[PDB]
Amino acid sequence: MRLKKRIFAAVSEGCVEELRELLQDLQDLCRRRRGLDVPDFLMHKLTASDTGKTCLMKALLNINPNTKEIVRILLAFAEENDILDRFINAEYTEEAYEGQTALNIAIERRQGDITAVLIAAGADVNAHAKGVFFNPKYQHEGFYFGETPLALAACTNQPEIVQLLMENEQTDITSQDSRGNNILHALVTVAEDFKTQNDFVKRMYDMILLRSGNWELETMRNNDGLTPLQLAAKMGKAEILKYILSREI
Repeated sequence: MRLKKRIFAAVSEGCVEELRELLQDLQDLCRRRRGLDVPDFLMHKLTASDTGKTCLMKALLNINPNTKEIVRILLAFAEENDILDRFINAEYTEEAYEGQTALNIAIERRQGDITAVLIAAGADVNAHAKGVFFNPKYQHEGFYFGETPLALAACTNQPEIVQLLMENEQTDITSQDSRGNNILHALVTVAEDFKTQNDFVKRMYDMILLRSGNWELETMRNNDGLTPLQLAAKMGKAEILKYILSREI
């Protein structure tokens, strides 16, 4: 057998027709003697045992004109077999990329439409990865963004995704990461004294506070005991610091 490898090949090239046929083959196989229950059996067939990469992650890492349809098929298949939540929330197991999920891959790759579907279909909007991105498209691998989907969308200037997540009451907007940083501390780390970005970060900062109403984001302290303003002062970032101060009046 090479069913698993065929399925990874199909989602990677975007062969929608072949994928449907292969997943019918996989369904048929469930009836046969196996050493696992159906959900563990399917998850193994759909997950590289090596790295923990699922075929959903493989699909999002290889964007092509058929990706949205292939994502629909994979989620339908998982849902038909009662493993939708387990499948969509699977995490990389390879140490370097530990904790990365389908949802992080879609956001970093700026796939807003797919991102909305992944969230509605049950992707954990509070999941934190502390490994680096696997094969990121736009950001450096070790890009620091405050370790949440909301903070990832904000720090990469994707305000429609930030708005979608803030409307979702499952999202923990005041979450603090392994540094004790909340989304505003994260924005402070991404700010710089430029002119080409000297817009998006402060606009995002303002939009998050205005739309969330979570004013306490400004007064909560990270592990070094620093509010976002004090973090900007510690980092010697004059411009975002003057922006934050301006909020006082």
